[PDB]
Amino acid sequence: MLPEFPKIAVVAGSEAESVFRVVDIGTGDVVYEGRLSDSVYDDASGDTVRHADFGEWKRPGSYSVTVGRSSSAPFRIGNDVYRAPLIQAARSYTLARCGVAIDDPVTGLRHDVCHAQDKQAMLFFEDPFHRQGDPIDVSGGWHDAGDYGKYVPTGAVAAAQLMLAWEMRPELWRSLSLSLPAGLSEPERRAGLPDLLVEIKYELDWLLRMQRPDGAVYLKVAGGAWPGYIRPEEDTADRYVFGLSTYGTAQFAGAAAMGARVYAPFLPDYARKLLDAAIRAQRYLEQHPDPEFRYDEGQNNGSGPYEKRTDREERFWAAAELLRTTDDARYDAYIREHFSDFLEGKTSAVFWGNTVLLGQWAYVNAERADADHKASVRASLTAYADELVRWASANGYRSVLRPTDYFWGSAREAMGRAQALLLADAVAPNRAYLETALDQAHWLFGRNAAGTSFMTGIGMHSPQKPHHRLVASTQTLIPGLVVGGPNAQGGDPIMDRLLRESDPRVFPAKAYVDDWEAYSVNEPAIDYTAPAVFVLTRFAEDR
Ligand SMILES: [Zn+2]
Repeated sequence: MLPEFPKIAVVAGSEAESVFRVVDIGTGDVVYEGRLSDSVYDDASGDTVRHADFGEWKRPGSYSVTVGRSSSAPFRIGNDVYRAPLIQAARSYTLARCGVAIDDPVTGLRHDVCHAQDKQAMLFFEDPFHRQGDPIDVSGGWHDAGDYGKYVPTGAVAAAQLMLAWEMRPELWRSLSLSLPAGLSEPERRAGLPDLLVEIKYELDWLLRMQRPDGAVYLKVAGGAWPGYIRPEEDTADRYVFGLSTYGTAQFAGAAAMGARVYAPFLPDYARKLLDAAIRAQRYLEQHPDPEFRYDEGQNNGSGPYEKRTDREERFWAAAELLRTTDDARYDAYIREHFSDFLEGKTSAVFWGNTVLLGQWAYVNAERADADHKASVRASLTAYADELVRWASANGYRSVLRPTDYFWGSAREAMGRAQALLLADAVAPNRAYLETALDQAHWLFGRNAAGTSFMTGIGMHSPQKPHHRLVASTQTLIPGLVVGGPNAQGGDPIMDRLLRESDPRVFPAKAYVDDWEAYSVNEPAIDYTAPAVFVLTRFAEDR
């Protein structure tokens, strides 16, 4: 943890104790003694929780908290503590690349070129531009999660979140090396593009390939069956382009419009290419105002559904990001005509099924947005942030999750909520927003009822058997990956059995197991890691 921020140790049990000691491990000296807070029952975990507050101790070092007979694992106080996990999480995207060979000396991850057949992936249906079965080059991009499919909604939202991390602290990222393996992104590296932007461009390049001539965007690339726990270069079965959706077309437009702004200082032609693509997508959407989600039978036989049959929050993001990037006030008129509700409220954490906050963030940073409506959107952000602070401040684990929030992707949700707190802090600075955001990083790294980090490679306990075909087939730790997190609703055979057989029933915050097949809680995905990168950006030391 950081010298200038709050410092609590959360203790489950230990009801009979009254005091704690913070001990410097190098000297054995007690640097701080205090009284424990009162024990309070935590609904989501079933734990009775108290905490040791030593925030006023600011000296860097390695320490342990003693309570009664027990002493915590060593932990650090230091300004530099979040730089390493930020770097690991960001470079994990490089290690997820598809269509290239990877030989990474940092982790030892090695694989041959994978999914070369994506250069001729077959369209699963007939459309005005391709006969069914016709090949399209949709190579490149990132493998989505523990599988090797590539999906526009999560690709666009993850890329956007990473670009917002760039925009939060460009000077941090200009001097941050991701130790890109040999052979990767050679033209971009020769041009001196910052490593984070090199990596994001690999995904944007792929997203561009998913757009068809009329501006609409296909849904995903995958096979007709799920591969086993095999290296990606062994997944030789035919690959297809599946689906067509307006919500994904709009997310593509948002990501491309954001990329146009982000890349313009570096690559004027590429930035223009992104902006023109974003506008073709927006024009498709304006001419096709009703939502579409195409479903052909079999398209989910080897890949996830990522189904949304409405699209308002994503159309709003597309228009608002275009407003921000282009300064064309016609987008403000369009937004005020169709999306006035999102200018007055409805803030919610970013995820692939709801990008309202990406749109609100774009709007409040748009020079040509109406000033009174920008004020309204700032108030929507602060109302949501204030709610998160209220929840976390009264929660024994300082968590922004409620008992009913332990659904698939809860760890993403915790970090998406932290992201929202940081965006609120940007428009209306408030130390409570910063501190509560940082509390979700403490939670993510293991200060939680499950007793484990949900980011690989970090924490006394962390996921060692993530549902991840590359990790499993190569037996190589890839640090920095965020797994779904505790999920009391089930969805895989391991969790389904645990939840149905347990008596007493499992408490939602503990509905997690570290097993290869527990994909409803233990699978990492690009859109889980992305908000973690964003949040850690704020707290990482520059140099
Ligand atoms: Zn691949």
